[PDB]
Amino acid sequence: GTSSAFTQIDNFSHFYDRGDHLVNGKPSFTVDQVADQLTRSGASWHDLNNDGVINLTYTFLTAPPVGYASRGLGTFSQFSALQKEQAKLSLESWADVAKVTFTEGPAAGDDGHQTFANFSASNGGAAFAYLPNSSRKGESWYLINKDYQVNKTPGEGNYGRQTLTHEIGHTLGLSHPGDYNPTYRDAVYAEDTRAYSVMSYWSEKNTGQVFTKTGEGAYASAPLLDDIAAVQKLYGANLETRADDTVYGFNSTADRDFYSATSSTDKLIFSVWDGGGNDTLDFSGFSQNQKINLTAGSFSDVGGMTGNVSIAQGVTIENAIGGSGNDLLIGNDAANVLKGGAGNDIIYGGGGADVLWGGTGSDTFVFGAVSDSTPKAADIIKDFQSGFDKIDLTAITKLGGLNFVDAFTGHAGDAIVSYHQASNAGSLQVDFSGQGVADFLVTTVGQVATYDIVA
Ligand SMILES: [Ca+2]
Ligand SMILES: [Ca+2]
Ligand SMILES: [Ca+2]
Ligand SMILES: [Ca+2]
Ligand SMILES: [Ca+2]
Ligand SMILES: [Ca+2]
Ligand SMILES: [Ca+2]
Ligand SMILES: [Ca+2]
Ligand SMILES: [Zn+2]
Repeated sequence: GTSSAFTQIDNFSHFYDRGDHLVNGKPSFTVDQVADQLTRSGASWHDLNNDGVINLTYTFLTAPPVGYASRGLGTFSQFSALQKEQAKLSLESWADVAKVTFTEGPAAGDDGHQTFANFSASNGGAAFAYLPNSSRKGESWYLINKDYQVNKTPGEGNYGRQTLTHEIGHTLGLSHPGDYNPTYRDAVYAEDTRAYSVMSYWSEKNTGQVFTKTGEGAYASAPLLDDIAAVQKLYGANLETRADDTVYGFNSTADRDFYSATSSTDKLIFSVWDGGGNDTLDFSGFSQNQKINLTAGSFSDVGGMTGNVSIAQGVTIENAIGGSGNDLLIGNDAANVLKGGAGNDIIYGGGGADVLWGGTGSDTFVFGAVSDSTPKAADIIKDFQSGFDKIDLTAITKLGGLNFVDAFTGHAGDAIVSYHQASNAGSLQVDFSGQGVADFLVTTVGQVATYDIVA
C-alpha cells in the first residue's frame, strides 16, 4: 500500500542489513560481532609511557637483520622508494582512525617498533607479519621474486597497496576473520569478504558486491567498515581526524588518495571515518544510477559499482550530491542537504529539517513518517518544479489519499496547499491526527499543486 518510489527507498535501506539471517548456511554477523572476531587473539600494543596513544616507530630495513639467514626467506632487499611512499599512506590510513601514531626512526619511550623489508623465497605467501604479542612483534615482510611482482608496484586501488594495509593490520593485533587450500567456504560468517574487511582473503563477489568496472577489478586501499570498528575497539577512536567540514568523492577536501575521485570512470572503494563538522559525500561526477545512504554503518552503490562505499559506525555525514543518473538519496536523523543533480531522483530526508534539491529531471521527495517534517522542523524543497516533481506521502497514508481543503475541518487526512507569491514560497500542511491543526508541514521554493502530491 505504498508507491514504488517508497518501496525502492525502503528496499535499498535494508539491502545490506546484517546480523539477522543466514547466507548459504553461514551466519550474518553485525559490525560489532566482527570487531570481536578480528581481535580474538587478545594481542595488542601497550601504552608503556601512559600518554594515551600508541606511539610506534618504524624502519625500512637497509640490511638483513641479525639471524636473517637461518629464517629460510631467501634474498633480502630493502623497500624501493615507491614501496616506502605507499607504506606511509597505508600507515596514515590506520592512524587516521585509531589512536596509534607511526614515526619513521630507530627503536628508541616508544611503545613499540616495526620494520618492513622484502624477501624472495615463497613459503605459501605473498607477505606475512607478526602480532604484537610475538617475539617478532612489529615485523612485516613482503614477497618479491621473478614470478610474483605485485608487491613491487603498490598503488591506490591495487593489491600491492591492499597487502600493505592488511599486514600492518596484523602488526596492530588484527587476525584474519577466520582460522585460515582454504576458500570462502571455510569462512565462519557471511561477511568474511573484501567488501567488509581488508583482513579477509575472499573476493567481494561471494557476498554480491560488484567492484569491477570497464573490465577491471579493484581493491580497497584503506581499512574498511569492520576493520575500523576492530582497531577502534583496541586503541580507541581518533576523533581529531577531519574534524572540520570535509568533502569526500569529487572535489574532495579529505587529502587522501582513496577518498578522491577525479573522473567518471574512477573505482571508489572506501569506508568513511570522520571526527566532526558538516560533511558531504560528493558523487556528482558519475553518470550511472547511484544509491546513496547517509545512515551510519550503511553501504551505498556508487559510480556504477555496488556496496563499495560505506560510513563507519559512529560517524554522522550530513550531505550528499548525486550524479547525472537516476539516483536514490537517503538522509539520516540530522538536518541534511541532499542534491539529486540531473536525472529522475528519489530523495528521502528522514528525521530533522532537511534541505532538498531535486535538480533537473522529475524528482520524488519521499516522506516515510510524520516526524520527518513537522511544523517546527520542516523540510524545504529549494527547487520544486510543479508538474515535474512529486511529494510522496504514501508510506504515511498507505494510499488512502488526502482531503484538500482551505481550512482544517477537524478530520484526519485534511491538507492545505498554499502559495505566498511575494516570497515565492509554497507549503503543504496536513492534519494527520484530526484535531484541526497541522501535525506535518513541507515548504518549497516554487508553487505546489494538488496534482504534484502522491498520497
Ligand atoms: Ca604511548
Ligand atoms: Ca569532517
Ligand atoms: Ca559530520
Ligand atoms: Ca541524479
Ligand atoms: Ca534528515
Ligand atoms: Ca534530478
Ligand atoms: Ca526536478
Ligand atoms: Ca526531514
Ligand atoms: Zn594476513
